[PDB]
Amino acid sequence: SLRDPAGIFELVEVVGNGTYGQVYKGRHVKTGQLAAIKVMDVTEDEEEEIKLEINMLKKYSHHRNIATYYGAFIKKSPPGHDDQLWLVMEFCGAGSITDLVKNTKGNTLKEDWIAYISREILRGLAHLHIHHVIHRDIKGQNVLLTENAEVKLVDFGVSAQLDRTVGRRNTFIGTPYWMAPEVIACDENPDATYDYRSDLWSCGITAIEMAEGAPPLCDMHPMRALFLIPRNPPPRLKSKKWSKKFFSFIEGCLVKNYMQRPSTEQLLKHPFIRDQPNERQVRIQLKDHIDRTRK
Amino acid sequence: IDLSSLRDPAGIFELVEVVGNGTYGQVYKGRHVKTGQLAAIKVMDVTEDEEEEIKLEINMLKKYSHHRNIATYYGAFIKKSPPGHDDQLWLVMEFCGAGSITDLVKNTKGNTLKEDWIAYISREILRGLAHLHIHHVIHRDIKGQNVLLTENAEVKLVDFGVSAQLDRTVGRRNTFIGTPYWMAPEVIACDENPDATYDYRSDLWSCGITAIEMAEGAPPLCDMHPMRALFLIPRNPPPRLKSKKWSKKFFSFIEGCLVKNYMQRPSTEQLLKHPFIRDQPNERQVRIQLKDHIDRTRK
Ligand SMILES: Nc1ncnc2c1ncn2[C@@H]1O[C@H](COP(=O)(O)OP(=O)(O)NP(=O)(O)O)[C@@H](O)[C@H]1O
Ligand SMILES: [Mg+2]
Ligand SMILES: [Mg+2]
Ligand SMILES: [Mg+2]
Repeated sequence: SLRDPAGIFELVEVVGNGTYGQVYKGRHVKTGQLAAIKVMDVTEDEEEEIKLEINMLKKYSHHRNIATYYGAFIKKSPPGHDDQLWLVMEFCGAGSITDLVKNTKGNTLKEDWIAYISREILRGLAHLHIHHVIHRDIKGQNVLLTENAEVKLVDFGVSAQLDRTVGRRNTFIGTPYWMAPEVIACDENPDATYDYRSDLWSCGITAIEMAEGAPPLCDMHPMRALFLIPRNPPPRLKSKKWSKKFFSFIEGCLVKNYMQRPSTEQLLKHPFIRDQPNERQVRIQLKDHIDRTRK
Repeated sequence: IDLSSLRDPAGIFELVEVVGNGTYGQVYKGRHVKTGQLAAIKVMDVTEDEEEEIKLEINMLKKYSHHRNIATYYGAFIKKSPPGHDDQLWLVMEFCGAGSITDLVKNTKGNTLKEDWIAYISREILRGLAHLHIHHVIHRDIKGQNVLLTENAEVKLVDFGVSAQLDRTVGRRNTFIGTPYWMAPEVIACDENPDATYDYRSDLWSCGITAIEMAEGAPPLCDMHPMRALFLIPRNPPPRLKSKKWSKKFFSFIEGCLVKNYMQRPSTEQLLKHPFIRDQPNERQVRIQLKDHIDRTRK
């Protein structure tokens, strides 16, 4: 009951990849409206799981800080080949905040840009949490901007639920640098699970990434980072130039033990997030920066 | 064919069509302009600054010759994009058109291969690994997906430059942890393994997980979230086949590859003398059955 995308959506060009498959800029054939399309090989036995995932993705993406999910499709392939799942969502033209910080001189964003982006993240997270959804994959590549300097979350955890063989697309662990300590199983933490507060740790790491251009432990092998995170104290900003408010917000996101980590609503009331005077001009500064870099 | 340089591929190799998706960039069918020889090309975006790193890694490349069980690695190229724009790294490798062992087992009834097929494929894997190992090179990614077939039923290891592991380090891929299922305990850092060592015997563990994958169509723990499996691999005892139909030789072989402590794991040569691998009476028939199966599949 998932259809071929032919005549409905079509691929335009790659915008990025990693993990598994790639993401294209895509187009709704009949209106010319853009979309992002995630394309990845799947077996036909995955189909039942996909319909559950897409259903969840659509239901929870109707908030201004989440990229809205449009639909999923399966482009059947000739005998022998695997069919391609196409996952179709809102196109975010300005790209990821990881890209942003990369294309910015100094690999560092102004403090008030960081406060604005982090609030937008928290609001998106707030929406998901109240609906009992853990994002579980927060990081710079999963935070996107529109042409109009709007901020949107993408790729919140759906699945795995189904007591099935996990499909290839879900068998890859991914970059670990944004993962909370409690999420990484060890002797004392054998069943290590997500908690909504797991996303808040990730938002703190994303904030450091905006400040320094890379997450903590970036000079280490990913596997070794996996080992260190549950053992290390909370990461810290390296420069002292930042405001007392910024330091305190980082401290809040990065509370080692998640039991005393603040909730999403609490961080939204944190002075660094809550009190933002130059908002309007931030937007404009962001808007203008985006244009400069496209060109 | 040059394995120490890094030229633009213009007028040398050209892309003709996307053939599939490897780890993690796209794999094209390509041909060498001047000979018309087919090749698989793995393509990856890289930043200007990554290109100095790439140079260092090419210097670290170890040299080894062709071998009938290794898809030949032809070398690397950087295709330049206009300034500002990210370039592409091209990794060129011998083309094999008959799919992977994973394709092979997934396209059977019951997702399972005959024991004499597994013995045959496993030996070919081990032979390729011996050649690598004797030249001081670790493959690092032994698994069904990375074991390919030709139209002639030749078994060959994927080699997009295993000495340098470029297809796993460039364009941020170095930040990824991939799939854990075929990993040896020693590559997984855990409370008892602060620094995850890769050893040549790591491949032998993975060859053992691959024989299980041939026998059951999937690696152990395939039902777990990869994070949960990552934790379990260093802690569980050696995995084993589910069914009991299998011969004692086959059970013994799996046991031989899957020693938890790599220091106590056999070497490639030792494992090539395992009776499961060493004694293959129906060898020629097997290769026939294989050649045939391949053909009917193209049809
Ligand atoms: N809706 C979108 N609009 C514009 N760009 C996008 C969109 N979704 C993803 N991208 C970009 O495409 C590139 C590939 O993203 P993706 O395949 O999701 O990998 P990832 O985010 O780095 N890891 P993961 O989400 O855990 O699989 C990233 O740079 C994304 O920011
Ligand atoms: Mg939305
Ligand atoms: Mg993304
Ligand atoms: Mg993503």
